[PDB]
Amino acid sequence: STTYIFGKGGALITYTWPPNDRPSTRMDRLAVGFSTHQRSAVLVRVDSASGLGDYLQLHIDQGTVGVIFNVGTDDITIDEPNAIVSDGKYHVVRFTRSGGNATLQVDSWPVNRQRIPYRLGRVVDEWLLDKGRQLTIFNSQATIKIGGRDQGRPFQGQVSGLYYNGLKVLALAAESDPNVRTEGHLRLV
Ligand SMILES: *[C@@H]1O[C@H](CO[C@@H]2O[C@H](CO)[C@@H](O)[C@H](O)[C@@H]2O)[C@@H](O[C@@H]2O[C@H](CO)[C@@H](O)[C@H](O)[C@H]2NC(C)=O)[C@H](O)[C@H]1NC(C)=O
Ligand SMILES: [Ca+2]
Ligand SMILES: [Ca+2]
Repeated sequence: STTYIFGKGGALITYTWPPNDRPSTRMDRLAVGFSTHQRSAVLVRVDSASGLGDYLQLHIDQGTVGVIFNVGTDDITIDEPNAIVSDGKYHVVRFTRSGGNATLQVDSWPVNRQRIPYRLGRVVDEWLLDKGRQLTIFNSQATIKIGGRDQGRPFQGQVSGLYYNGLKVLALAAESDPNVRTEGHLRLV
């Protein structure tokens, strides 16, 4: 696992697909480990090419993980309101999108009366029961931006082992892949 520390003042890791083979997908799969004391941050954002409305965004609002996405139609929110993640401890998020449906999993190891921190998984599913086929495709994904600096909501804390549709974006940043740029106050562990 590759780990980055996002320090004070923000940082940005950006993966840019080659402009002539940008993926379009029905299903997206995001995994990421992190720790932060922030109650409000953007962690990951995938943007479609300019001129398209499509995006995927992983964030923390009021101390809980949520994902908001748009594949052409409406903004779709899936939140995990029962897991506090802003305690400075390690959490793992797993997000799968399928059309306008999504699964959001948040793993934690809570110490609570003090106890042995066995794992507590919390999964949320979100389905759209709309007769006929809706807009299901995330079109021409252009950038994955990690650290929230371009949303004005900079992440501060650790990020570990990010995985998005096959890409281990942090392993590629650490090895200086030509499609990754790293900026700001960032350090590799
Ligand atoms: C989005 O998900 C819907 C609904 O999923 C179905 O319903 C329940 C919701 O709780 C869920 O438990 C099941 O997993 C189940 O699949 C999908 O809607 C289905 O679409 C297919 C093909 O169009 C139809 O044959 C079904 O009638 C229809 N189900 C219903 C209840 O309308 C939808 O396909 C899916 N979208 C994508 C892109 O995967
Ligand atoms: Ca679309
Ligand atoms: Ca449908």
